[PDB]
Amino acid sequence: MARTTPIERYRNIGISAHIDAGKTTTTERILFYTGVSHKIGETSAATTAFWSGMSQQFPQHRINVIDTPTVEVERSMRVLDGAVMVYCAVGGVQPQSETVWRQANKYEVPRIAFVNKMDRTGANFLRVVEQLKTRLGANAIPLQLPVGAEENFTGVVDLIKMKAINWNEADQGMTFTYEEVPANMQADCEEWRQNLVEAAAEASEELMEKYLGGEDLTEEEIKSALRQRVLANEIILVTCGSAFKNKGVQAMLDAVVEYLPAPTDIPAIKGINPDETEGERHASDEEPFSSLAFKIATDPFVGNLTFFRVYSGVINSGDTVLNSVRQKRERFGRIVQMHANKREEIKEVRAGDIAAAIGLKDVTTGDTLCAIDAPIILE
Ligand SMILES: [Cl-]
Repeated sequence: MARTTPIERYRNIGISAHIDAGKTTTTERILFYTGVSHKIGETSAATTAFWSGMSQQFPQHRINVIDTPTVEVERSMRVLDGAVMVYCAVGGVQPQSETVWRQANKYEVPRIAFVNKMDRTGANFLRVVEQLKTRLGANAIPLQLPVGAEENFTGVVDLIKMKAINWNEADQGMTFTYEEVPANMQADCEEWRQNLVEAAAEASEELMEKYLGGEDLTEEEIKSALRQRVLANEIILVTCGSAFKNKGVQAMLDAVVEYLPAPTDIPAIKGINPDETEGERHASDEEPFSSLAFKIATDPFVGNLTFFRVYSGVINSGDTVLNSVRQKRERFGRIVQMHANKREEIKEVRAGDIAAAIGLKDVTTGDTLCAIDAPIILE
């Protein structure tokens, strides 16, 4: 059997937010747009979905949306590869934001932010951006400026393209048109675009010399540079909008593709070998199989669903593997992946992907399931 989506096109993401930021609505919109990704045009532990861009401008990407509400929150940081930090445009950075931010830094998790609720009374995008800097110590770089705020919120400006995004209300924002930046925003957009170009220029000596030399960096140069810096945990890119009003999540999904890491963009997972020496497993189908079980869900029709993240190699239905923590063998039977509106039966799971096994005999959350001939304990 063959791999259908290249590993570099996977995005394992978790959504982190305070209770009042609109996490449930943001997640529901992500699942809505990524469930109809081929029609887009110019409670599961993990849900499989697809995205090819608001304008079908990217090859198809596989997005795994991982539910991420001490050890549990830290395990989730190892299951996802990148995070989307959701903040309220009114409330901004809360005390609980400071705590989750620290777990994210501990596991060096690249992230972008989505400032939601731009249509609510008291919305102030740049105030939230400034709070990310002053309260969390983040080098927060806006990718956009909102068009209006509160009852006047109508869209967002993509600072790189210098175009306003006008989403179609009738089709729930499945389609949109790019418009000229409004005259009353031109000055602010120029200032904030220069801010993001400066951030891009810091990525390499070649780009810095071009920037200081008076030449304009291209959109491709800017995006590659910003991606490098996000992956290196140097900056957090900021998007905004309203999930409920169908204006913003779509552009944030483009940002997930453009700036968040693939399984191959983060360091190889570390573990302990049988002889007590440290080992590692690279994000490759050719490496020996290794995975971490991260959630056990009950189901009244088939029994326990053991959710696992594969870090290396491949596992097929029928394979017998080792639970290295328990020193017991397990044989995989039925494997499934949850989509937004249905469950899909699959026969194999490869490096960088997530799925759930049915009928495993004795697997605890935190257990490593790996190759018998190449044992390792990841957690
Ligand atoms: Cl309001």
